Amino acid sequence: KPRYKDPSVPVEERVTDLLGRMTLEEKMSQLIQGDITNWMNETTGEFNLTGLEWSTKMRGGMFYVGYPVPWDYIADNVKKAQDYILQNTTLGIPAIVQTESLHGFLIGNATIYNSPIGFACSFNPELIEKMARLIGQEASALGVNHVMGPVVDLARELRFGRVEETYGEDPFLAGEIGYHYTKGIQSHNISANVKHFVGFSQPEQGLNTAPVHGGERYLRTTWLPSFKRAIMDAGAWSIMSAYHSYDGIPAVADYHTLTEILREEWGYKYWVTSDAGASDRVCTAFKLCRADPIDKEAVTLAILPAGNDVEMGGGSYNFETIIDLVNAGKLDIEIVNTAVSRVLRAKFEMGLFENPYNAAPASEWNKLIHTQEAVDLARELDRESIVLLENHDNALPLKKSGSIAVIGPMAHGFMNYGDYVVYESQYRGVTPLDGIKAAVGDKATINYAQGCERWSNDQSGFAEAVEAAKKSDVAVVVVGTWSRDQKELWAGLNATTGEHVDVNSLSLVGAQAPLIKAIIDTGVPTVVVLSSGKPITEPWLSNNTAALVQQFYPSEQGGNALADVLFGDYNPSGKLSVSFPHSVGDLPIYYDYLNSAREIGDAGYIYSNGTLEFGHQYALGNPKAWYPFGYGKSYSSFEYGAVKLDKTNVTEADTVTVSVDVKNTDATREGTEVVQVYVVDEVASVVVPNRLLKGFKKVVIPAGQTKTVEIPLKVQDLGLWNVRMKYVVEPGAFGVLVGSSSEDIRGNATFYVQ
Amino acid sequence: KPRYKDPSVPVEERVTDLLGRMTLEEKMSQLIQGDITNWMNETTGEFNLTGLEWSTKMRGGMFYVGYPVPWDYIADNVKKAQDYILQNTTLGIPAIVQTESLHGFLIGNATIYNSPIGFACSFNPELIEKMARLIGQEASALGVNHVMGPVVDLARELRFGRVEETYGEDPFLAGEIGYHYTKGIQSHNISANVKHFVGFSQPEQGLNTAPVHGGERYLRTTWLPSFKRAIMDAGAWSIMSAYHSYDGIPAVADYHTLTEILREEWGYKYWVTSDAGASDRVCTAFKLCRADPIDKEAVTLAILPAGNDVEMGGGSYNFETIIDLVNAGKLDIEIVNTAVSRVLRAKFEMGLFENPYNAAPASEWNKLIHTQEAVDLARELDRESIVLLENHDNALPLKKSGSIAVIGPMAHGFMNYGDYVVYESQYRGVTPLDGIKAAVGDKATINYAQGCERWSNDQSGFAEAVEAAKKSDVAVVVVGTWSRDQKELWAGLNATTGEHVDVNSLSLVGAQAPLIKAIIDTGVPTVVVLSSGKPITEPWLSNNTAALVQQFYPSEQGGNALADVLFGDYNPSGKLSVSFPHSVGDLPIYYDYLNSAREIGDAGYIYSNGTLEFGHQYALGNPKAWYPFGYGKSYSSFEYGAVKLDKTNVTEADTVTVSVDVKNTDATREGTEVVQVYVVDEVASVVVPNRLLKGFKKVVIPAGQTKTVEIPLKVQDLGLWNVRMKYVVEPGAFGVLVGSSSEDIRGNATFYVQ
Ligand SMILES: *[C@@H]1O[C@H](CO)[C@@H](O[C@@H]2O[C@H](CO)[C@@H](O)[C@H](O)[C@H]2NC(C)=O)[C@H](O)[C@H]1NC(C)=O
Ligand SMILES: *[C@@H]1O[C@H](CO)[C@@H](O[C@@H]2O[C@H](CO)[C@@H](O)[C@H](O)[C@H]2NC(C)=O)[C@H](O)[C@H]1NC(C)=O
Ligand SMILES: *[C@@H]1O[C@H](CO)[C@@H](O[C@@H]2O[C@H](CO)[C@@H](O)[C@H](O)[C@H]2NC(C)=O)[C@H](O)[C@H]1NC(C)=O
Ligand SMILES: *[C@@H]1O[C@H](CO)[C@@H](O[C@@H]2O[C@H](CO)[C@@H](O)[C@H](O)[C@H]2NC(C)=O)[C@H](O)[C@H]1NC(C)=O
Ligand SMILES: *[C@@H]1O[C@H](CO)[C@@H](O[C@@H]2O[C@H](CO)[C@@H](O)[C@H](O)[C@H]2NC(C)=O)[C@H](O)[C@H]1NC(C)=O
Ligand SMILES: *[C@@H]1O[C@H](CO)[C@@H](O[C@@H]2O[C@H](CO)[C@@H](O)[C@H](O)[C@H]2NC(C)=O)[C@H](O)[C@H]1NC(C)=O
Ligand SMILES: *[C@@H]1O[C@H](CO)[C@@H](O[C@@H]2O[C@H](CO)[C@@H](O)[C@H](O)[C@H]2NC(C)=O)[C@H](O)[C@H]1NC(C)=O
Ligand SMILES: *[C@@H]1O[C@H](CO)[C@@H](O)[C@H](O)[C@H]1NC(C)=O
Ligand SMILES: *[C@@H]1O[C@H](CO)[C@@H](O)[C@H](O)[C@H]1NC(C)=O
Ligand SMILES: *[C@@H]1O[C@H](CO)[C@@H](O)[C@H](O)[C@H]1NC(C)=O
Ligand SMILES: *[C@@H]1O[C@H](CO)[C@@H](O)[C@H](O)[C@H]1NC(C)=O
Ligand SMILES: *[C@@H]1O[C@H](CO)[C@@H](O)[C@H](O)[C@H]1NC(C)=O
Ligand SMILES: *[C@@H]1O[C@H](CO)[C@@H](O)[C@H](O)[C@H]1NC(C)=O
Ligand SMILES: *[C@@H]1O[C@H](CO)[C@@H](O)[C@H](O)[C@H]1NC(C)=O
Ligand SMILES: *[C@@H]1O[C@H](CO)[C@@H](O)[C@H](O)[C@H]1NC(C)=O
Ligand SMILES: *[C@@H]1O[C@H](CO)[C@@H](O)[C@H](O)[C@H]1NC(C)=O
Ligand SMILES: *[C@@H]1O[C@H](CO)[C@@H](O)[C@H](O)[C@H]1NC(C)=O
Ligand SMILES: [Ca+2]
Ligand SMILES: [Ca+2]
Repeated sequence: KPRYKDPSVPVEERVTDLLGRMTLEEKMSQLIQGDITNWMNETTGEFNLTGLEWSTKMRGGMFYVGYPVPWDYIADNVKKAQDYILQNTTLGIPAIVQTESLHGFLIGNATIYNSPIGFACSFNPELIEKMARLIGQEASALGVNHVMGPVVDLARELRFGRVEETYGEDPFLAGEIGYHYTKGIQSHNISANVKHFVGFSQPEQGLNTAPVHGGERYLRTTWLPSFKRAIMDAGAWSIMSAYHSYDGIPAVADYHTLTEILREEWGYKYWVTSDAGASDRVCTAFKLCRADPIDKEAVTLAILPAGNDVEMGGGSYNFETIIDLVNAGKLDIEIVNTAVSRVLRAKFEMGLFENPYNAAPASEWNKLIHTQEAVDLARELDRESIVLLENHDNALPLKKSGSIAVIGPMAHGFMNYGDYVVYESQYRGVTPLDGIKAAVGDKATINYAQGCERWSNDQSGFAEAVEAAKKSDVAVVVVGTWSRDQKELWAGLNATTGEHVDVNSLSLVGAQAPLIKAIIDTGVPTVVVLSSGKPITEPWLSNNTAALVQQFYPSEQGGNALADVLFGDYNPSGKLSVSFPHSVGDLPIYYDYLNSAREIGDAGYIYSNGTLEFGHQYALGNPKAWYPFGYGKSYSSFEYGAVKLDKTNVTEADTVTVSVDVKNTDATREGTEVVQVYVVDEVASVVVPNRLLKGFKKVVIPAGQTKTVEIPLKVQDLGLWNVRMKYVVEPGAFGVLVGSSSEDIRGNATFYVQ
Repeated sequence: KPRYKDPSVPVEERVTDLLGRMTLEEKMSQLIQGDITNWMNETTGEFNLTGLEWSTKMRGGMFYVGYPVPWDYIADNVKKAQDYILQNTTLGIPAIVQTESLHGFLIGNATIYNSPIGFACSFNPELIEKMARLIGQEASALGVNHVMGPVVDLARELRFGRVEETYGEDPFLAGEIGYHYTKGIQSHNISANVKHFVGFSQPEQGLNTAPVHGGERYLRTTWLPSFKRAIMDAGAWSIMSAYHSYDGIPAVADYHTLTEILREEWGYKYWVTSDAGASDRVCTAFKLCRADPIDKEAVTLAILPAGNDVEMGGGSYNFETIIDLVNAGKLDIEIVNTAVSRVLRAKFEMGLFENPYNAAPASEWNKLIHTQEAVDLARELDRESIVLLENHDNALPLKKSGSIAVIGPMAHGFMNYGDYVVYESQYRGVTPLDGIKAAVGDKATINYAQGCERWSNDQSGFAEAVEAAKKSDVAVVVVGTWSRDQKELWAGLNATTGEHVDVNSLSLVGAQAPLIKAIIDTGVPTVVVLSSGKPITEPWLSNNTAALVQQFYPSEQGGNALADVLFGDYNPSGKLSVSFPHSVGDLPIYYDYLNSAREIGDAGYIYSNGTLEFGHQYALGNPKAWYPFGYGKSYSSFEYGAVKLDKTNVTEADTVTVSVDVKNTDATREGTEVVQVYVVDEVASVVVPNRLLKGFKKVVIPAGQTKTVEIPLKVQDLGLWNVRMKYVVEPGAFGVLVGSSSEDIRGNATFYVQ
């Protein structure tokens, strides 16, 4: 009766006991990711015994299952791998079973949620938790016990294709969503995988995997907080390191971050895996070792002792040299023992040794995956993420009567899903046209015209769209950006966002802007919906359209969510998770810019009639955000009262509770406001962010009513990184700005730390 | 008689002896910059004795004289101030007398050289050293003994207004020019002032004075080298600190850079001044102290102990609190003593105590300022700076016969000088039209038409320009960017470059691009001259025009220099000091990007007929340079032979001499080539720049001849900053790429450090 098999033994002793029975071959197997296609034929589902035997022995710790195959292919072949481990190895160390979950379990016919950049606009972490719980239920049904999220990278470089996968530009909002997502996932004993550690998403020129310029203060002030929350407070069982270098140290091989910060400072107890092919990049991209033939020893010696425990597939499996390095005396066995211990500790705490089998039987999968509860939530979370940017003269909400033109490439014909969806997803779900026709039924005439193809400058379709508008009371035009599913993205089909699709312009592509102009020029009131994965730069829309709506990449319920807002069944409540610049020329545009940035001189202007008004910052443009972080309108108006703090003279150990009464001055409808609290460290020892979101509350306010909003500020969380790179909450004044966006401040107060 | 007065006493002993005789008031006075307008009325020249007494007592160490006044106002009032020091103070500590010299002594009717971004394209540091010697002659004539250059900031942020004041994007080229400029100046016992220390010219969003994101590795690898050469090798007697923060530490208050690096590592022996109002910024922009009323103590305590010795004017003279701080026990007298000592030591080394008077008599100024030698050099250096970008079917050089159209806002009507020119400069000098007319005399008909105004979208002028082209055999169109003199710049007149004039676009402004198209459509062969202070993004010009010429902001001889190239009296020899992007959306674009950057996937393309071809990096654009660093054509072709190294197995103490024979295959013309040597550290312990200019040689090769070019590489200069932030030349292979640009490599070799 080996002690490691006994659940009454403390976890640390179970780890010790198991580790001391393991051969070096078995230890290495734990640290190298396998793949379900080592024993499962992706096209036929046929089983290859020899490949399972090899995979288990050589890369047996964990394996990837993110293939677009039938449900039973995943479940039956995961089962065979777990049964093989249990019945046909000495030690029976259960496998971690890994797929993607970003905005839904990555398998066909599972529930697709709106993209992360969008659900961040909900400012509704509780609802995002509920999502993560239902995602874990779907994944769990087929035998998955690990998912490759959350992404707690920040949208700080708008040209980068993966903006959509983030929770926005702000550390606090991302950290809070990260925490909730992780909690909802791990509530099922499914491992989260907090990614991409660390400082990944500000690549040079916006290019996928390109290196990042920045210093240690920026890393600790802005990049690291969102990881800290998911890791330290939500107890994430795994982390993925990143593809980039940060001031010239590769993320995958950074001892300072992966060991000194992650373990010595934060006490992280579990494992870090590389990204996919990230280990080879040490030689191939970064040129820190010989690329041909690849110096597998050198790669291993760079990343494993740095604290990157596990090598992901997609590369050359450089970690197969661990045995040789140990025999040569070049790698201390204790480094291997620490990495293995981290993996085993996660497996014990996940419960895998007591319950290695996750999956439900085939007869139950339809009762666990794509449930009405999941579909309903997708629509709820989607509708709560929609951001009203403009609404002139009560154009919205639309009346469910008369005639309505529905125009534009994104209105119909394909679902405008973000990246990290499975092949052929785009052929199912609710389009804006579907949604709008469902909401009006027989009460309004709908006149649909495609208008243009998103990927073409061709204006053949304009006449039909102009005609549709001209015979309608109002026009809805749906344009934006597009991405691709996991097959089409990597086959090279055209895209304007997604992993490895980066842009040098944020303006509407192809004929989409000219299509809007042709409709507006009919004089019919035109509502423009932006359907997209990042900011779009078209400032002329704000005041030349009747209304302007942002729906970041939808859920499978997107068109219903959208029509719920358009016709006013739901009073829009989204706030921007990411700042909108006037031009790609104006980047970066994050709201949390250090003092001395952004607001410097006078802006120039180009008028549409040709007149140039010359300024300084810039000569002929404006570095101020077109729309700021936290911006979002309502059909209802909100009047804030005086801001109150419960305590004014405080200590670094205190909590200051911010209070404010918010009145819904609309007498006819309920409205939801997101009250946002920004902290300003007024006078600091080093230069700090001008203002930082440090709390918020989304509240539903009945018509004509006043609601008391209370938001706590833990003083310990408002510090900075001083000249000695120590975290301190320096004595002195802290401003508290309370408002409806990062710019729209409605009241303020000041407290003093002593 | 006191030891400090005796030239035979060692300098450190002279400093000790003098410092020991100074009151704390006299010490304070050395560390605070005065201003000649404290005793000279700017408009009348009247002397104010009271104001000289006060300036001398309170801010008497050094004073500024950069006012647009007659020569005798400067000379007579400088004399008054030096005479007052000598005869009417106890100690007779001569004043340092400061002005600007960026591309010419900053006084009316002195020689104006081309702007620095242009003269860097000459790759001729010896000629630039000649320029700095003549500049010092001109300055010295009026009693100036300190000039506020060189700028050794790098043009790494192309939106930033002061790109034109830099020597380009490359550390090595900027370092070499900085060295030579410093040496030229100080050959006259005139102090250089190396600026802006350090990391200033990559401001966030390209906005003037905005903070800079970067780590210490980037700072040491890229930003600091150019400072090192001027300071440590050329012996610069003064430094100016910068306006920015770097990873959140203000440059003005950074102990690590100003003291640890500059003194403890580099052994710098002299003084550092703040920039203008840069002291107040500590409270006002950076928010590190109370702004109102400004906390003068806190400013002083932040910058003086950090190693910023001298407070410049343009602020609140926070240093007047030095005395109170010493009295309160808050500032150690030894800090002040160190700072004063730094100033005195410079003054002793400059020879000021033996020769405090610089100036020549009134009757000689016309023989010392704006001499034929200076005017000729301005034309020679300007012509050597012109970069031929394209030349199809031998459109260039032009014949001095037939008819020639000269078109565009920059062809005539004003001189397109860069910034750091004195009020009303723009009304003197040779315009392109002036130069072209002088060059052809009666041998060709010149058909001039303005075409458009640079600051306007109005196309009224096009028909006249079109007519001018149509009645000519060839058309020359001069467009680009424009700046302003020191008065008009700060009065707010319109500009597209210069200090506090930043841009969010690099496309030709106003009617300029459409002007070009209108002329081209004429079918007359069209040569475009870009007349500008930074890259312009118009890729369509390369193959839609007959030829394409870059003249960065001209000298007062610009039009002659331009005509010298256009008509082929000079075979153009310039090479780009800064890389040209396709679009402002593609930034940054420096040639020395870290491995893993820039070269990542496939580029898309927008055809002029509207067809879209979608790529990845970027979807619809190209992150590769339109023209790279070091790019420049000639009328002549050059054929490189095999590259040879004199040594292959070397150590860090050795020098490797690169040799290659370059043949001028042109049978009719002499031609000048700039041979460029880029070093590649093949395998490194940390990520490094992909390639780095480490040597070059500009050679004149007679028609048909072959010339041996030898370029030395000191191995000690080819190292990196490792993970412990130590500079190391790591054993292993170094690639040597020899070519006509950073991209056009014609030969290579490898040596091995042991
Ligand atoms: C079943 O699995 C094993 C995987 O081990 C496969 O064996 C490999 O065969 C390929 C090509 O034929 C060789 O490149 C590899 O070296 C082999 N790998 C090993 C470790 O043996 C086998 O081909 C698979 N068979 C089927 C039908 O899929
Ligand atoms: C997840 O894992 C833990 C560890 O297996 C489970 O906790 C055990 O729960 C079992 C119930 O079968 C109990 O008998 C043990 O007392 C618990 N052990 C510990 C350490 O708490 C937990 O139930 C699992 N949770 C879920 C949702 O599956
Ligand atoms: C962008 O991708 C789409 C596919 O989504 C391409 O459209 C297909 O193109 C071929 C014609 O070459 C047709 O046979 C298909 O019927 C088209 N499919 C659809 C859904 O329309 C499109 O051509 C691509 N565009 C560009 C410019 O690359
Ligand atoms: C001559 O010099 C003194 C400068 O010391 C001038 O006096 C100043 O007067 C101004 C305004 O008139 C006051 O604001 C300052 O406080 C004075 N400074 C000091 C310390 O006295 C005097 O105005 C000058 N006279 C001229 C040029 O006419
Ligand atoms: C620059 O200053 C130095 C120091 O004052 C000058 O050198 C001195 O000149 C005298 C004779 O005039 C020599 O006998 C001394 O030995 C020199 N001293 C040193 C330290 O070298 C120098 O000539 C001046 N140079 C110029 C161009 O004016
Ligand atoms: C840009 O600056 C020029 C000056 O260089 C302005 O033109 C001047 O405009 C003033 C004021 O109306 C006139 O009195 C001058 O006669 C103009 N000078 C010239 C050369 O015409 C010009 O209007 C400015 N343009 C803009 C759009 O700001
Ligand atoms: C202008 O035309 C030249 C010649 O066609 C282009 O240079 C070529 O660029 C292609 C890229 O497609 C290279 O693969 C060729 O090897 C180059 N050929 C030569 C002879 O240089 C150039 O790119 C065009 N410039 C622009 C701005 O479009
Ligand atoms: C899967 O099966 C098909 C045919 O049955 C075969 O062509 C394909 O190559 C197989 N792949 C692997 C890796 O076994
Ligand atoms: C999804 O259901 C659709 C129904 O047409 C079907 O084509 C496909 O086989 C299903 N996918 C999975 C993974 O069950
Ligand atoms: C695994 O072990 C069981 C015995 O417990 C055995 O019956 C079965 O044959 C084994 N399977 C394989 C694939 O070796
Ligand atoms: C639209 O108009 C409002 C009201 O005048 C104004 O404040 C806002 O700046 C305008 N937006 C744009 C993008 O010009
Ligand atoms: C164009 O608009 C500007 C902006 O108000 C105005 O001053 C100017 O006079 C207008 N010009 C024309 C040509 O209408
Ligand atoms: C907080 O502190 C100041 C003393 O520094 C005191 O004057 C003030 O009344 C206190 N305010 C509150 C709200 O207790
Ligand atoms: C210079 O003198 C004129 C009188 O000619 C006067 O108007 C002006 O104020 C004076 N400037 C100063 C600084 O005293
Ligand atoms: C420069 O020369 C012109 C004469 O052409 C004169 O107007 C001006 O006053 C002179 N400036 C100086 C500083 O000598
Ligand atoms: C300076 O000292 C000289 C020499 O004694 C004296 O003649 C002169 O009057 C003084 N000048 C001033 C302005 O005080
Ligand atoms: C537009 O130019 C592209 C370049 O190949 C071509 O494929 C397309 O057909 C052109 N359109 C025209 C002239 O049909
Ligand atoms: Ca503070
Ligand atoms: Ca090396």
